[PDB]
Amino acid sequence: KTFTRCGLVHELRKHGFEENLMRNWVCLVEHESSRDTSKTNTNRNGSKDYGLFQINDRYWCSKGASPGKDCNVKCSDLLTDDITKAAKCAKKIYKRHRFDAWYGWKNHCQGSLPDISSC
Repeated sequence: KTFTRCGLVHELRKHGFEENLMRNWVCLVEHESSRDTSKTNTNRNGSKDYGLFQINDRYWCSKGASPGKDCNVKCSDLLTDDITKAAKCAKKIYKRHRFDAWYGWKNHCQGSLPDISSC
């Protein structure tokens, strides 16, 4: 599933993301997955990033059939249209690393942020 900019903002609010941090989250997501819940990316070290928030293989979700890693979730559960599991995990990564955990944010969202006044 691919969200429109405001569709994404709508879902994010629905999952309790801080309203004053919204422009950043939108910037992060648009730069990490283009608001696509099914995007996967394979990195050099052999790890994969899953879904909307491009959550990683090594540290946050398990590729197994059993939930695991720091988010205690199966990576496949982060490729669904429903983002509640991905959202809880993204909030857990943020709570620990702020926005620095995301490459896309780090070097694309330092300057100007998306206009979400229409949402």
